[PDB]
Amino acid sequence: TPSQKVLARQEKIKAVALELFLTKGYQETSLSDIIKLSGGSYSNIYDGFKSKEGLFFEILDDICKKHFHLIYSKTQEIKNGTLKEILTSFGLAFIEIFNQPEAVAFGKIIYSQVYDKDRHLANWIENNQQNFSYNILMGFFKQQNNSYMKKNAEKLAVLFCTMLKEPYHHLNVLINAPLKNKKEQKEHVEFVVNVFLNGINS
Amino acid sequence: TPSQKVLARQEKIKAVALELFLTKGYQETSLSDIIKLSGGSYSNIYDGFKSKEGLFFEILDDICKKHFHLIYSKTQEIKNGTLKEILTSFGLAFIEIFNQPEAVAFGKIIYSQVYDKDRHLANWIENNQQNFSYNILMGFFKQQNNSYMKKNAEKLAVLFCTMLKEPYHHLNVLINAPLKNKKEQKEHVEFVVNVFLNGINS
Ligand SMILES: C[C@H](CCC(=O)O)[C@H]1CC[C@H]2[C@@H]3[C@H](O)C[C@@H]4C[C@H](O)CC[C@]4(C)[C@H]3C[C@H](O)[C@]12C
Ligand SMILES: C[C@H](CCC(=O)O)[C@H]1CC[C@H]2[C@@H]3[C@H](O)C[C@@H]4C[C@H](O)CC[C@]4(C)[C@H]3C[C@H](O)[C@]12C
Repeated sequence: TPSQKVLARQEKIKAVALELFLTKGYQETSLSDIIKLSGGSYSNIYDGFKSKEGLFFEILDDICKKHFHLIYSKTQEIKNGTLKEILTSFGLAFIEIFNQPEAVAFGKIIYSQVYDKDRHLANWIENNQQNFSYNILMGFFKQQNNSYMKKNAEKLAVLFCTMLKEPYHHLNVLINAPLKNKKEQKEHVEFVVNVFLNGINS
Repeated sequence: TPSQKVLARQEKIKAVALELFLTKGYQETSLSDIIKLSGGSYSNIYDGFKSKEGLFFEILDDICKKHFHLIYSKTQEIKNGTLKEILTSFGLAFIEIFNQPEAVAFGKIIYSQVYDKDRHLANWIENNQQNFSYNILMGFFKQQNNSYMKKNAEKLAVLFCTMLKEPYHHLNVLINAPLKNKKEQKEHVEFVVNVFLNGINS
């Protein structure tokens, strides 16, 4: 199929882009470095492949989509779970994701685009909020026969993942603070789930 | 006093550095631009004034020190306050600080040093943790005759300020998400203090 070939060729470009980004550095790599190694899989690529920034955000699209589905499964294997249970399930899969070197490496790239006058980053975030994993958490909140949990469901989902994630990711990205190993992950999820569900008065 | 003159001259350098950073841009400004406008208040300045990065972190030192004392006062004007009260007091002063354009502007500068091979940023954080406002919160936690609150006091202080601050500051800095006005600040502090003290089961 010609369409399979198109998608194969795009996959080649992105893989090249990522190899460069990881190897040469995002800042050091230009679009032309990418085109040169893409060879004859890149003539002109019209499907948003018009820049280094766009290639990066194409790659980020994929990664976001896979994190989402991985985290969905973890929660899906829940049998009438308590709120505690599904929060803990989600917590563990979410926190594990942000404790891979991958997440910090992409983190650095994003932080470095703080002064980019192009704002591909703003467009990317604006244009795929639906693809973010907090939406999974939002969905359960609404299914709680609790009026506080349903009216605030988005805000609660964001709160919880923030408690799990920060300021650690931030410090990982900015100064290369060490990642959490698995024990520490579990520890922090339990710590956070308790406060979130129960408050510190207890 | 010769010592007063020294400190005056340093204050001139930093003010010049900041004016440049704000006006020309941190990335566009070099040390020599700073020295040129510093004129005869900068011959050679030996007290860590050896680079653009160091000047920035000198300025950040001051700002951090003032945020700390402002937030201390707010909590100091508390008469045997409940945990709710002093958390709310602290919340309001902390959240207000991060909703000034200043905080976002400095935020951007820091994010842009993500690839700096010099790591002045890591040294700065490592070398003045004591000066961070979360220490104020840590202090009250230990004065609670609660064993959970004292053993975890640092972790709880960091948690709370994180709930107040993120992911908003992050989005302010990365994509220029709008700041919170005062109503929204108060709203968010109350929202957060409730969950923190009481959990979502209620
Ligand atoms: C997964 C992805 C990039 C890969 C990573 O660095 O690991 C991260 C980086 C920046 C993140 C976004 C923002 O920086 C932070 C926001 C936090 C809230 O949970 C909403 C999602 C939120 C809008 C994030 C969604 C997503 O997880 C992002 C896009
Ligand atoms: C106030 C100061 C810079 C000014 C700002 O951008 O407004 C901010 C920027 C980065 C912040 C630091 C980190 O990025 C985040 C950390 C969060 C925890 O509360 C510990 C303090 C913590 C280590 C922060 C302390 C402080 O408030 C910093 C240094």
